[PDB]
Amino acid sequence: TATFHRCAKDPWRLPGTYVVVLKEETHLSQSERTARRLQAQAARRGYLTKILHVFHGLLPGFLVKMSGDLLELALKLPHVDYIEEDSSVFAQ
Amino acid sequence: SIPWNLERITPPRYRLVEVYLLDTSIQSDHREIEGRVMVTDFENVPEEDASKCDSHGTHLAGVVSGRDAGVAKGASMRSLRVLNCQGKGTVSGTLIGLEFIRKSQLVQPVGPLVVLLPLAGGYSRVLNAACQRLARAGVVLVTAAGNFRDDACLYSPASAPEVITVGATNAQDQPVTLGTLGTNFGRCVDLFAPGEDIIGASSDCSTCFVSQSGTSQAAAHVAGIAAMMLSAEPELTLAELRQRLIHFSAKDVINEAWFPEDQRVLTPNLVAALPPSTHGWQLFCRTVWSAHSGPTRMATAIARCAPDEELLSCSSFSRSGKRRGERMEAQGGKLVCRAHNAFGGEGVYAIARCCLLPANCSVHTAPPAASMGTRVHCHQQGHVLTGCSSHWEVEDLQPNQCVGHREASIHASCCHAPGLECKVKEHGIPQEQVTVACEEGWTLTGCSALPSHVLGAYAVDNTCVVRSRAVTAVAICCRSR
Ligand SMILES: COc1cc2c(cc1Oc1ccc(C(=O)O)c(F)c1)[C@@](C)(CC(=O)Nc1nccs1)NCC2
Repeated sequence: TATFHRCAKDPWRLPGTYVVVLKEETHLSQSERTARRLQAQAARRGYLTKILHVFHGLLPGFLVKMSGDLLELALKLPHVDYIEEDSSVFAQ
Repeated sequence: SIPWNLERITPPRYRLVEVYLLDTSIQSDHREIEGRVMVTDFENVPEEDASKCDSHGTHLAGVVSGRDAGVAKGASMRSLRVLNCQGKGTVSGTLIGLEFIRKSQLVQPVGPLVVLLPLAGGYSRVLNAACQRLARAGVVLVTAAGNFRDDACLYSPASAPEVITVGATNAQDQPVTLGTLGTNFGRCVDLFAPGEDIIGASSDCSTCFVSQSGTSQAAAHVAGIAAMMLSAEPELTLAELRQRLIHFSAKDVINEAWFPEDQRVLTPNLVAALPPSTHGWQLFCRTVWSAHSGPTRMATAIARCAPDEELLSCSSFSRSGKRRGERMEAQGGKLVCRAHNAFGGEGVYAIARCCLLPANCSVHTAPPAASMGTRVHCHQQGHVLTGCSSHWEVEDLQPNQCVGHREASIHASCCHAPGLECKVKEHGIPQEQVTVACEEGWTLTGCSALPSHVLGAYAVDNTCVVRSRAVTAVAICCRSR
């Protein structure tokens, strides 16, 4: 049921960095456990990952620096609502 | 002596809020803003590939609150850096910035908050969801429509339904267009505001000034207006503030020849202005357009009103005229406006009239009937008819009463509003466009065509527009007693 999204404007995409968005009522403790579970599952497959930030206050989830190869795995993690590849914003 | 843009937002009769800015670094010592801007210097910027670095943010803090060239002179501001020296940021950095604002509020609650987001990226599900969460928490978000001469619905945060999205106009009330760049437009734009040749604080020196252009400058004018409207009336919900910004704007001053043909009608022809006074009850309505249904032979379009607004009418439109009308239907204890496409496509729009009516409304429906056509009425005493809708299944063809074609279902929006007086104004001519307008002081609640082939109908401010390939435009006009 979890889906993946990337920016439609190809030069603005930032592959390698993803915002993992969890289901509405996910507690911060669960977001941290899901980020650690991703890191351990990735390590067992030979992938290095970096949890840059854990979100709470607006939306539950986290920001992860990792190879896109791990996306099918990350989409299977518990509480995952969707995953978005990072993208650029500009002064207007 | 007065910058043109400050005169432009001054209305024809005239006499506690914090503004958060998510932009580049700023020159907090500038005389325009010194002592009134708190630099949090929360930093989340991508690597670059000081007067140049702080140019954008310093000019915008000046547009909002500058002592001499600001909209809301002396307003308190807080700035967060999310854009690098070249004005580039990330969606993730923007999310962290928005989250930091929410955390700051939880730790030290203050009064109403206006968040100015003078930036844009491509449509982002996560950035729009974060704007939604922050608005649901009670914060007002004002965003730049974008400078890409494109539909603002394709950019974020511009496309987030819960924000106020602002387009840019010049001294001639024309959309700003500078080369390959120019203001964004479309149904996701709430209104326009001065966005060309805007004088403001220059970070080159503490007393220096520079003229800049963009939807960022346009959005800073609306953030300044919103901060002042919220200071005078701090209980305003977001829906009440958006309705007031629309109501107090200069109407039909933008030449829409500049926009692509299909975008002209969808784009609000509004230039922001301050209200004539700081502060009985009046009827506020606005038009909400859905996204296009698609090409599908069975395609439908859905238009809904923002939280704490009432849907008073529903119309539909198709450039080809190949449609099966529309219907008002209850969903999650709220009325929605659903429009149906027909065989030959290419799709349709559902157009709702969304009003502030704190009154009990309902839908009265009659299925197809008979030479007398299909009819339904608000039978109950003290009830006002606010809108008529009609839909048909078949591929091809009195006061408080709606009339439809014999092969079509008819829907009536019926409201128990004792403080409201309503009249139905009709205008029929034997023509590609027929219009009928409510008189001054009256608010258009409903717009429809009398049941030869019409493309559709839509309300433009307080004018009902009926487009055809006689033909009668029918307007329902209401006012507070
Ligand atoms: C993606 O669509 C839109 C983006 C923006 C805007 C309007 C949009 O149109 C919509 C939005 C939502 C629905 C729905 O069904 O919930 C709908 F039918 C139409 C406005 C003009 C603000 C506004 O009106 N927001 C609303 N919220 C609720 C109703 S209107 N500026 C910001 C971006």
